[PDB]
Amino acid sequence: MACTIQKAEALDGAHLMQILWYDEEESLYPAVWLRDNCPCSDCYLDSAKARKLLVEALDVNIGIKGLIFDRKKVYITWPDEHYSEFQADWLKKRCFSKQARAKLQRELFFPECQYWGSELQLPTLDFEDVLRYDEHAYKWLSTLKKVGIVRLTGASDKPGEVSKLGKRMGFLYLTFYGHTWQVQDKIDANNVAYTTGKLSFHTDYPALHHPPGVQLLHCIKQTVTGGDSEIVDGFNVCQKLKKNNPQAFQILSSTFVDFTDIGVDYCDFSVQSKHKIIELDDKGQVVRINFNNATRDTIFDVPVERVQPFYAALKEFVDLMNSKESKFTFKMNPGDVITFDNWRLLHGRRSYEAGTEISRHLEGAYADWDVVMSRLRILRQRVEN
Amino acid sequence: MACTIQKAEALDGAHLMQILWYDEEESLYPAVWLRDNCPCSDCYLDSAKARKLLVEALDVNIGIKGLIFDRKKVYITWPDEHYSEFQADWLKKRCFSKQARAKLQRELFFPECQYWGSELQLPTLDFEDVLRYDEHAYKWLSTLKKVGIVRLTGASDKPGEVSKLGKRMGFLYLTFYGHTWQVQDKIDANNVAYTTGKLSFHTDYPALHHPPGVQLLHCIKQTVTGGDSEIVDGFNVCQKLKKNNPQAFQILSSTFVDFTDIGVDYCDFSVQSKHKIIELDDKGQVVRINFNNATRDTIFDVPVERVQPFYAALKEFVDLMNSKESKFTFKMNPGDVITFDNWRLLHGRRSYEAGTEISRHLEGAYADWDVVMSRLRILRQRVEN
Ligand SMILES: CN(CCC(=O)O)[N+](C)(C)C
Ligand SMILES: CN(CCC(=O)O)[N+](C)(C)C
Ligand SMILES: O=C(O)CNC(=O)C(=O)O
Ligand SMILES: O=C(O)CNC(=O)C(=O)O
Ligand SMILES: NCCCCCCN
Ligand SMILES: NCCCCCCN
Ligand SMILES: [Zn+2]
Ligand SMILES: [Zn+2]
Ligand SMILES: [Zn+2]
Ligand SMILES: [Zn+2]
Repeated sequence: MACTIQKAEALDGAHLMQILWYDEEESLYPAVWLRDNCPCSDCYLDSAKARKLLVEALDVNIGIKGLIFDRKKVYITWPDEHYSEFQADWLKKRCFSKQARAKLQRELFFPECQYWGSELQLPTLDFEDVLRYDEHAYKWLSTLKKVGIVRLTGASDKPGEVSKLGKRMGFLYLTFYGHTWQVQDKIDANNVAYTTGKLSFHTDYPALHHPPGVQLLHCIKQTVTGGDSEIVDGFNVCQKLKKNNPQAFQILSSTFVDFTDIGVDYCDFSVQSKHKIIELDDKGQVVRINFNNATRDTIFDVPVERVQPFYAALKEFVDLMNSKESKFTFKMNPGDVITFDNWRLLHGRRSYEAGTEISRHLEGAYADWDVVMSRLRILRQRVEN
Repeated sequence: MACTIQKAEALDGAHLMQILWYDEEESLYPAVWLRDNCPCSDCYLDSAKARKLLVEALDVNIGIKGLIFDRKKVYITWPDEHYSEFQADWLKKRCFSKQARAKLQRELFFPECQYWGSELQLPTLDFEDVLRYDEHAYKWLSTLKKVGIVRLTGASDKPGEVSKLGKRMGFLYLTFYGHTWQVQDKIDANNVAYTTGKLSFHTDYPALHHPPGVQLLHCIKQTVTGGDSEIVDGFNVCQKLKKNNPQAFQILSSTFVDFTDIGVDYCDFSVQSKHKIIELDDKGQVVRINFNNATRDTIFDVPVERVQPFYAALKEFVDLMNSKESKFTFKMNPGDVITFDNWRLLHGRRSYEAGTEISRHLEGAYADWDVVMSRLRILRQRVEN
């Protein structure tokens, strides 16, 4: 009854097609949108699933010249004698009602998040299962998206595991630190990450205008002298900050902060960016947190009077991150991999002791969220079919 | 006189340091910013050029406890007995006056653009010179940034040339179409690019939330039956659109359009994005154009009443691109490479004739603007020194 056509007709100077479905619901489709989306082989390249029709070919004032229908299809003639057929279910799916558009957006983008604090139960899967089974890899990425982190257990204690995950997704995101990189204490460290020092809460690579969406971190070797991990849900923290300190929230979401990274690794580099620490979409929703205190530049491009208040805002934000209600602490063991949303979570590390041998070794890599969502969409189709 | 200190003192409850320079100009530096940016080995990791100091260590209400100076340095004691030294020239550079901040921003980001229409003189350099000489590679990237395109002549007529350029920059941007990709007519084409059809003006890869910043395109083989290239300066076009049709400008800069790409190439993929076609920064300046008509989805997530007006806006925008005043047409020959800003220009191709042999073959690749600007900054330092 819902995807079956009871009536189709041209309305409103023939600029609109209305469909009455057999459940009695009605849908409206602009004539211009129908012509733009003709699936015939002139207008649409089936092998690419792409529009061939040019904007230049489109009469924005077009109306339907003729229409007939049956229960599964509408058949339209256009004023220039072009002919189009549309399938009922295709049409139903692309209905312009708020409810139908939102439903489809949820299927495309998996928007649901579960916010968390110190009460987090760390979602956990087996590494080899994830590589072997689509049901597991599907659980992995959907949970990555929804919760922001998934731990995988049972990997080897050897380099190369994050690469296997990268291929399972599709491919890893290359940066100046390499395809993969080794988190360990290094002489003449080009990055505070490559020391035994404490890392306070940060996101990786705000020095790039497009920071890595997803981070993978694999414990090869762990130390007993420190080195615990800490995470916090940045979206949860920002919500608490907006409520507790609207003014600190307004400063962090409007102030451009300069980030910098100069050195040599995969390549020689001199990198500069500007970001709002709390990044809002056009509807005011937090979509990304951009913050590493190590790489925040000495250069600070704001008027002198805005400086101290910026710092006071940042301090509030960091205190919230550090609160016992927000943060979750755990310690990785050899064979553990964490995969997390590097746009939403902040992460850190406790200091540990330097020594003559390497007491501690992680391998990390990055992936792009579009690459991950692509794999998530394909996996879902496979597991539901 | 300008970088030499005549007087330094603590003011405003010691929350501010003022410097009188020997030219009689004055600079103010917040106490919090000075402490945050202490260069001592406790606070700052010289090998990484990164801040070690945590936000948690910073008293946002700090004032200077004591200060002395000489002509090249200030020496500060803090209330908790921490001690800092700052160099005059370091301080002068990071002055918070609007003029000093803007000057430094120009050095970091190379913001200048030369807008153009059909009168464009296509900037042109030799390929091997660019690979061999920093003076040339510097001219290449600075002109790429400023004008939005540079043509390189004298490459081979063989695959692998865009890779050489990728390494000269640093590295290429991997996508689902590969590290490099071959633009030629293909059976079961996964993309309208891989046919003999006309490509109207578009940017590449709006199906990604972070489209490629820079595109490289190398003519291996060219056809006499068509296949001319066309470019347009999208920033120039948007400026003309805002003026001629403010309403069309407002619709294209505020409406989220869905892009899609589903298929198999480097990997299997199902990619989805949303973008405003004319993307504005927070000050209302156009920073990116996101538009490929082939990959614009059938799904269109707006209320029914906004549909036809969107199409009318888009049509105006495309007509402007196609105007004889805006567009620049040229034809690539074997050995030519074009490198251009894929955020600013739109590009296209005239149709040509199918046949049994391959009459036409380009190799393309992408690079990220941060990778390109990094190389641009390093090159400048080398060529000026
Ligand atoms: C880039 N990075 C994270 C820290 C940073 O943002 O500088 N590595 C761990 C890869 C060094
Ligand atoms: C992705 N691409 C450009 C066209 C597109 O945006 O789909 N290739 C030329 C690489 C096919
Ligand atoms: O060493 C760790 O536990 C975590 N590392 C990082 O967050 C990093 O290298 O940026
Ligand atoms: O074939 C050409 O001349 C230009 N190609 C493209 O713009 C493309 O492949 O997206
Ligand atoms: N079953 C309806 C077929 C209509 C074809 C019309 C061609 N102009
Ligand atoms: N030339 C000035 C040196 C000042 C050192 C002060 C240490 N507290
Ligand atoms: Zn058609
Ligand atoms: Zn990190
Ligand atoms: Zn110090
Ligand atoms: Zn293209």
